[PDB]
Amino acid sequence: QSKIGSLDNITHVPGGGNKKIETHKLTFRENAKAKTDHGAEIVYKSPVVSGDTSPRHLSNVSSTGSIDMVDSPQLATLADEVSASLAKQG
Amino acid sequence: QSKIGSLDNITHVPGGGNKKIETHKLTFRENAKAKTDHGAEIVYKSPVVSGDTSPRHLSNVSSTGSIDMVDSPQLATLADEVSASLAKQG
Amino acid sequence: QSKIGSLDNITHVPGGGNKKIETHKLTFRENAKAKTDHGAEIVYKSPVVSGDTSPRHLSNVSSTGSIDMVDSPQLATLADEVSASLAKQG
Amino acid sequence: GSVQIVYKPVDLSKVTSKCGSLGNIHH
Amino acid sequence: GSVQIVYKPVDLSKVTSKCGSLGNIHH
Amino acid sequence: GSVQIVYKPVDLSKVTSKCGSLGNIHH
Repeated sequence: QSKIGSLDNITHVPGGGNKKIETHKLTFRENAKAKTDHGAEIVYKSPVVSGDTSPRHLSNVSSTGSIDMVDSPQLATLADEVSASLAKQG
Repeated sequence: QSKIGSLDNITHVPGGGNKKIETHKLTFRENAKAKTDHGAEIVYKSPVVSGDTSPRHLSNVSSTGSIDMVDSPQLATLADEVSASLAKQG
Repeated sequence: QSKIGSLDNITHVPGGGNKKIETHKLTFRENAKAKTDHGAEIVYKSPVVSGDTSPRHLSNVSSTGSIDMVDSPQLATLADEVSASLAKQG
Repeated sequence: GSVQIVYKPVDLSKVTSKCGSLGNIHH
Repeated sequence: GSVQIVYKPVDLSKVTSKCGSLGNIHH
Repeated sequence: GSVQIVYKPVDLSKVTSKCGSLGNIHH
């Protein structure tokens, strides 16, 4: 057994004239799992460059008025650029 | 027996004329694991480079008015550039 | 013993004219574990470089008015650049 | 006149052999 | 004449042999 | 008249031989 007579995730507002009354629940079990095993290989963002490269006069901008991140976690495995706002060259 | 007559994540508001009454529950069990085992290999963001590179006059701006992070943790394994706002070159 | 009739995470507001009544629980078990075992290997941000590299006149800027981090811990393993606002080159 | 000789080869040999499950017994 | 020789070979051998599970018994 | 020789080879050999589980018995 696990849960019986339980009160788990509730808003109860018998009153009047209230505003923005809120209740949040998030559960994360076993997310963002990598398993690489026996004789496997992962090759990630590691190119082989023998050619010559001349990137010039590049401009990159990320701008925002505001970022609100409410109850929004970031879980990352073998990832890189996990974000709310991104501006990217190459 | 995990829970029984139990009251967990609850707002109760019989009062009146109130504002911004909030209740939050986050649980994080075993997230963002990386297991690597036996003969396995991960090669990550490590190029082999033999050609010449000549990046010039590159400009990169990340800007904001504000960042409000609430109830939003960051959990990262073999990750790299995990963020709210991001600007990236090369 | 641990729980029967338990009360875990609650706002009770029977009074009137209140504002900003808040209640938070975050819990974190066994997150961001990395395990490397037997004959395995991880190569991470450690390139092999024999080309010539001549970066010139590079500008990088990270700017904000304010950063609020409430109930937002950072849990990093074999990560690197975990942050709120991020400007990166190379 | 001018002479420039660039010699920069790359060689990336990998061998990964008996990393499986071999001859193991279960009961 | 004027001379430059630039000699920078790169060689990245790896060998991994019996790094698995071999002949183990479970009972 | 000028001569420049720049000799910078790179060798990164690795060998890993018996780092698995071998010949163990569980009872």
